[PDB]
Amino acid sequence: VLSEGEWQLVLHVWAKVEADVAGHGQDILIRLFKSHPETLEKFDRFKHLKTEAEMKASEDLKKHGVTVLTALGAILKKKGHHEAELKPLAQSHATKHKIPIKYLEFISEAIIHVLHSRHPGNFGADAQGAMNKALELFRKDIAAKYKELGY
Ligand code: HEM
Ligand SMILES: O=N[O-]
Repeated sequence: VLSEGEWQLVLHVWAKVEADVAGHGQDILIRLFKSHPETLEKFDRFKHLKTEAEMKASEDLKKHGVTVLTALGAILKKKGHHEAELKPLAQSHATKHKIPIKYLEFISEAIIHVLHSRHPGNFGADAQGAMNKALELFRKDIAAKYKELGY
């Protein structure tokens, strides 16, 4: 359970993302794909990308980056009250896209990394704590739906 103060930190951070959703989302997917090349293989849409330059030049990648972070922002603004929003993402991610829960862990780390990179000296220790808690709750709740379905 996040406190109100912790949810406030999470959403104050999320306000930095919203100032440039496509930039953040692109940087996050690129960090994911380069730190963990197995993840790119899950995207028939993107697996033609070989180099970081190609990824950075992909406008379609930026488009999907907006899709992903739009969904995550909406979830975070629910402050844990997110069953409705989370159900379709569990279903698709478990059963269609076949994304292990481990790879949600990897994207969560990529988020933390990108926030530090883009906001040096402006992503507080408190805020890091709180965002970790928020991302852990997302993964916990997704993972319960995966286990339901045998994945
Ligand atoms: C914060 C975590 C994530 C969020 C919020 C998220 C959100 C979304 C959304 C909204 C879509 C489009 C709707 C849908 O198919 O359900 C999508 C598609 C997809 N996601 Fe994710 N995603 C997350 C993490 C991941 C990860 C880690 C991977 C793979 C390593 C993955 C692989 C995909 C794939 C393959 C599609 C289909 C793309 C296409 O062909 O158009 N997602 N995701
Ligand atoms: O992307 N992991 O830092």
